[PDB]
Amino acid sequence: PFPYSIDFVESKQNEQLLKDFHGERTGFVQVGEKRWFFPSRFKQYAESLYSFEARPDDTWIVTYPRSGTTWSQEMVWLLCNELDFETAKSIPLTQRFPFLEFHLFVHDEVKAEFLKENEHDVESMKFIEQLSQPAGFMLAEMKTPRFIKTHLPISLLPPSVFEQKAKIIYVARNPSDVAVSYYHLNRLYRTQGYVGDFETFYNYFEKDLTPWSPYWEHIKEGWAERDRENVLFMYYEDMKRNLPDTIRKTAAFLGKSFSDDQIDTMCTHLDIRNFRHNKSVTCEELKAVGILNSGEQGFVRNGQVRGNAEEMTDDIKRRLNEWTERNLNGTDIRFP
Ligand SMILES: Nc1ncnc2c1ncn2[C@@H]1O[C@H](COP(=O)(O)O)[C@@H](OP(=O)(O)O)[C@H]1O
Ligand SMILES: COc1cc(C=O)ccc1O
Repeated sequence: PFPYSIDFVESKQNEQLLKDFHGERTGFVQVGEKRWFFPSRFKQYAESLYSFEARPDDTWIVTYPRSGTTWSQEMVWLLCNELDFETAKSIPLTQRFPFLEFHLFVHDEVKAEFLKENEHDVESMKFIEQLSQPAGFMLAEMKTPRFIKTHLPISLLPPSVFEQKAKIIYVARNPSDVAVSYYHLNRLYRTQGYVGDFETFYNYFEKDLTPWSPYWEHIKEGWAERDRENVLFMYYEDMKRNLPDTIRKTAAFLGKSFSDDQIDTMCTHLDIRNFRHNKSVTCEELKAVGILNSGEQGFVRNGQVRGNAEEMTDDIKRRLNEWTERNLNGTDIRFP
């Protein structure tokens, strides 16, 4: 029994959201007291997601979006499969590390547009319909240790995750970097279909009117679990600064041991210079059927901490600073 309320967004704000975000064509929902924001298909799959059966030897990466999930997934997958770079190259990351809730963002009306554009390639159409189905099925079939990506906040996780004491890597990135990256993602992915500019998109981000917001609640619930035996909390920013330390810390958490030389190999493999040319971690399967707008910046983009952003303005930076102070006041959360 899915225990939290699901309410369509107030109708006038829901209308504006439908005008700016063309990947959704029914409406947006807010979930529970915290008003967790999602497209209409959350109402439809809530029960499936909540009752999804975790296993004790699952490895879960939970993050707010564009907080360093893909980087972390590749690191973790290799650490838990004897650094098997060959298999990592030949199986896509989305197959090795399935995205639990991706299917929420594949609307019927929008899937009709993908199918029309691929309507001559039966395999391309079988792939597109599969994107519409919960990953949870293929995952339940698996008889090997599983790797699961989610942006579901702690409080919206399948309860079997903590019940089974499965391992969770929670990664947090700073709001400024997340806002700019998230905007690019919303323009890149036709499943989102965002048309407006960064100023408009930041205003939606600040009002928690983007998928998986409230951002600050997502981070607080993360931080609140970081003392648990089965949780590892890390800042993207520290992971960028000291890879050898990140890899070794992550390996220790998962109960794995590797030589200075294996860590060195992993540093080369996970450097952005090599990673952005890596077949298995760029979304080649998705770009092949036209789900990605090719024009935009790429799912593996820059990977910088507080790097140059043309989109960012003094007025947005000052609001981001204020929004940071109202939310982090009387907590010990500090981005490095
Ligand atoms: N090998 C790597 N090193 C550092 N950052 C990486 C990386 N691969 C991907 N990223 C960055 O992680 C962010 C996306 O995170 P996620 O996987 O959670 O969507 C993007 O941020 P930018 O758009 O700031 O470059 C992306 O470029
Ligand atoms: C491939 O990763 C993602 C895809 C989407 C598409 O709507 C949203 C969030 C993600 O993290």
